[PDB]
Amino acid sequence: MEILRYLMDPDTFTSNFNNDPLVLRRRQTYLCYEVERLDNGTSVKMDQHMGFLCNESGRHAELRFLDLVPSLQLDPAQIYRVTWFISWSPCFSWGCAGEVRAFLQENTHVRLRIKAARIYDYDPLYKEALQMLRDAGAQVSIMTYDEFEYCWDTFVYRQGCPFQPWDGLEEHSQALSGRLRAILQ
Ligand SMILES: [Zn+2]
Repeated sequence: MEILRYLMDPDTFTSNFNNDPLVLRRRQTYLCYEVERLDNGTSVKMDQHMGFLCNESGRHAELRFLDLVPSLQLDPAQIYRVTWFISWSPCFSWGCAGEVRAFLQENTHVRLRIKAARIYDYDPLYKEALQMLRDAGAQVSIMTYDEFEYCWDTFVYRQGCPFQPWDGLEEHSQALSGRLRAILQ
């Protein structure tokens, strides 16, 4: 879904990206993506390569992004930074980490930056997933206030309304980042 055509409902964003542990949004993932062409030491933003995806009929959003990479028309002679703002860290047991790993092996012109709102520890191999992504070249981190507000401002039908932080955004982000950094050693 291209933000040029459709922006995300605000409550869809809040419901899915809130990082409070006691709220349980296990059913869905929202993956906001953007692309930049790394040109000789500079980032060239590609405004049309921006959108968001959710799981659809059992197909995880991470696989659906890989599905559309061909339509992005990336030049394999160039270099690109793909950034994911994703509500859940990619999974291992349903294939996302392996598929993303394979994509990065055979698409070396792409560098993946994954910023996750929450760790998907419902997957018993969530740690194996994070390590496989790191070992594949992806830089994985936890979203902070800065990332949440950027996604609000970029991907949401907010109508000039500024980002309204949920309670404890900062505390949960710190704890999640400490967990992630420990996992990735
Ligand atoms: Zn998955």
